[PDB]
Amino acid sequence: PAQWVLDLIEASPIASVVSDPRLADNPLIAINQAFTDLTGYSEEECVGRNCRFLAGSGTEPWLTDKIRQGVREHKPVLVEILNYKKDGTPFRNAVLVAPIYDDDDELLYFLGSQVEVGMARRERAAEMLKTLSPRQLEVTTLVASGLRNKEVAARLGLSEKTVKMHRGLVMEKLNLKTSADLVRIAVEAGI
Ligand SMILES: Cc1cc2nc3c(=O)[nH]c(=O)nc-3n(C[C@H](O)[C@H](O)[C@H](O)COP(=O)(O)O)c2cc1C
Repeated sequence: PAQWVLDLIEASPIASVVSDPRLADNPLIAINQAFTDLTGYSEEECVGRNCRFLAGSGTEPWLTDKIRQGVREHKPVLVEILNYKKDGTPFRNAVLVAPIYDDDDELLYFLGSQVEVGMARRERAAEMLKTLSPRQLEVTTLVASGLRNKEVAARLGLSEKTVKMHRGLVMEKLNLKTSADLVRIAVEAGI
């Protein structure tokens, strides 16, 4: 588990995981404490496994199916799917799954975040984004969609350092500690 992997998720209070698509079946390579407190699954019993172990009998296949669609298109997707905790108790999981890049902006990975639940988080995220300047929104929209800093820059007619500066600016504006969290807020708002 690279340092950045754990920097990215362990800093988030929301149940979060990271998978590696260059491993067969795109298994998880890390989870944070909140995931364990949500599901009851310890990391030893998650890492190396595809996150489908949260799926069960009532899991609506059409929702599972847009997740796999978002994974293969490399696009963020957010659904409220029926999952099952460790004790077997079913729960409504507002699950985000989004393409994310490592520290070197080289390799693609997948970030998942899970919250037990709705439109309230949506309205919330919308209020947070409303405090950002027009340019910070541009940057936020583009990062959330998966792109690299290099790529976001290319789309705004910017340098990679300027974008970095802007991100740091939104991270402190929104009082966030990890990018995982910013991603989820953008997708929640539809931005
Ligand atoms: C990072 C990540 C997190 C995921 N989290 C969940 C989840 O919390 N709940 C869920 O039902 N599926 C989640 N998925 C997708 C499941 O693995 C999905 O059921 C599986 O990819 C489809 O299995 P199949 O198409 O081989 O039948 C996640 C996928 C990724 C990449």
